[PDB]
Amino acid sequence: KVFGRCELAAAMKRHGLDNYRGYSLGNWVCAAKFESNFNTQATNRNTDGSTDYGILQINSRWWCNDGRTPGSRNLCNIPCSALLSSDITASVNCAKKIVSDGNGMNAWVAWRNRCKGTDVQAWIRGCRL
Ligand code: NA
Repeated sequence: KVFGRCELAAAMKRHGLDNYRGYSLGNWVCAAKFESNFNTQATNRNTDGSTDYGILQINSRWWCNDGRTPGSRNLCNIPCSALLSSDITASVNCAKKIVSDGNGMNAWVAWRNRCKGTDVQAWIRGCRL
C-alpha cells in the first residue's frame, strides 16, 4: 500500500515511533519518503546480493530472512516478506531494534543524506496527530 504523508505519520505515532530513541516523528516520515516513497511493497537489490524491503528498506543481510542472502542474519526473526505488508507493525518493530543498535537512524542512508540536519518537522505539518 502507498501511504499518505499524514496517514503514515499517524500510523507511526500509534506504534510508538514518535521521539523513539530521541528521533521525532518527522525523522521517520522523512526517512520513509526517501527510502520507499511511502510504498510498503518497495524492494531494492543491493550489490552484495542482499535486498532492502518495505517502507523503511530494511536490509536482509542482518535483519530479515529472504532465503537468498547467504551468510546473513535474521536479527528481527521475521521473513522479509512480512515487511511488505500494508500493516507497518513488523517494519516498525524491526526499525526499533535497528535504531537501537548504536548508530541511531544513520543506518538509513536516505535519512543521513536527505533528512539529517533538515526541518524534519515540516514532514508532519498540517497532520492531525
Ligand atoms: Na537475513
